[PDB]
Amino acid sequence: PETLVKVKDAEDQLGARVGYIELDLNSGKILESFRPEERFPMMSTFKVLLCGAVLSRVDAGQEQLGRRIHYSQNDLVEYSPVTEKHLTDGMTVRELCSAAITMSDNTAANLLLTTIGGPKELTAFLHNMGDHVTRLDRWEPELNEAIPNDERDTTTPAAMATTLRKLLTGELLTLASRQQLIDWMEADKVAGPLLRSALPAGWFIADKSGYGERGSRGIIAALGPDGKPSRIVVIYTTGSQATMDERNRQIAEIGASLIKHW
Repeated sequence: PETLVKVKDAEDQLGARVGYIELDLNSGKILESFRPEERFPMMSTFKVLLCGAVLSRVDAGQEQLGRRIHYSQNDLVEYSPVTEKHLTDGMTVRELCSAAITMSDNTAANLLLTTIGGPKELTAFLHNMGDHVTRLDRWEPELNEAIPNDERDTTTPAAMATTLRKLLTGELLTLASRQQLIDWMEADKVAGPLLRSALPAGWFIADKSGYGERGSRGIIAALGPDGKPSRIVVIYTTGSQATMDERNRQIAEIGASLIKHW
């Protein structure tokens, strides 16, 4: 009971809704949940689904990881720390997904959206793999606006958790694509203070964080002891006036509890 208590206490302390899912990676069944069917802004956690859509195209031969994309300074949107450095040389599709997942690069996410035909086509990919709930409507950085009761650019905790499970371990992607997707997530460099801050030595974690307007904060992860992932955690929150530091700490404390009670 301790973890759902920490979640509810986080809601009270943040003054905001928190959505939570702890899922069994093997059976795909929910172990614990809070607000599983409520919608929350995905923010940068969508970048993992985006790269899954790109990998599905790589498997089908409609895309190639080594393909080079050139772009100009005028394509650069806010928060583009990798893409801003490859203006003369461009970046491969592989480099763009790396930048999008491991550094949350926004221009890399937009260039990859263009390769698949935009937000509506990501939404179509998700629908076709069985997720009729998640939707992407906008590009970076507008997709982080988080207007209350706006369903654009949202998931539910349950839909995101089950979809991540299908991408990492399901029948959709090739073994090589599944491994590349979780490898990018293991190399995340922008989720330091979240679940990773709770992770004991020897544990595996592959994740993707996000933040947006109006207090929006979240994380998707595959994690587990003995160097192997065994469960999927999804945590989202929106609407709080709390600082980034407090939101981070609340997520870390939910992590500490679920790890303590594994």
